[PDB]
Amino acid sequence: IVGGYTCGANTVPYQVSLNSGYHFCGGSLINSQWVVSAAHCYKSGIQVRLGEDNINVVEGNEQFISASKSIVHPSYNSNTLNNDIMLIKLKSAASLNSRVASISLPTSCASAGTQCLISGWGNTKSSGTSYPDVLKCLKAPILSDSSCKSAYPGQITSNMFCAGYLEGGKDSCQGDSGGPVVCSGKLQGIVSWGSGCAQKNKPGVYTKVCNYVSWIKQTIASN
Ligand SMILES: NC(=O)c1cccnc1
Ligand SMILES: [Ca+2]
Repeated sequence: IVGGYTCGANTVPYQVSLNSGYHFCGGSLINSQWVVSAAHCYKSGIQVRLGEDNINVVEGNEQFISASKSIVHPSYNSNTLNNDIMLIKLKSAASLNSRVASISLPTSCASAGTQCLISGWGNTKSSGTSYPDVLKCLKAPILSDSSCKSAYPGQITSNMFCAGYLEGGKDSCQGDSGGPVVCSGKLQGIVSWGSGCAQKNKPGVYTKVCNYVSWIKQTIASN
């Protein structure tokens, strides 16, 4: 996250870190045994880390649980990033409390104008690299589809939305991928892609979660 703020320990209780010996992507806990993240984050051998603030220090509220199954969306296209969403089932159910909690799926799509919270342990610089050890947060509005499409001609599908600032300076970035975009207490987006980070006229692009609720529910019910 570029241009954000330190969230505070366990203030974003649904945020997870995907670990393969190191943090590589974010995710969101949607129930005691399932996590949603971006398909481009797919890897074998994932350990899901819940209850994290500092990812390099054991602070006392962590739960580390191995994934038992990963399901990439059936129509994921790695070249266009269309349908950038995947589900991860945990080997065992997480213990749910004030600091480890699920986030609700939306029943309606959010509108441009709506303010959302984006979070992650990704790069904090637009030029150069600095990875934080503690969770960073950013409040950003959903942008109109027209401004989104104008910023990225020929690249925005019906399964994506833009959020952020056209002036720049504030955005998600590498390492935040797979993480949550939460608006009005619902999961509306997944950190997906963006041309550099926090660049003028190049806002972040997020997977539209409201288009996938039926898929998510059906998949969970049978796996
Ligand atoms: N610019 C961005 O928001 C972004 C997000 C994820 C990966 N790369 C860039
Ligand atoms: Ca920790």
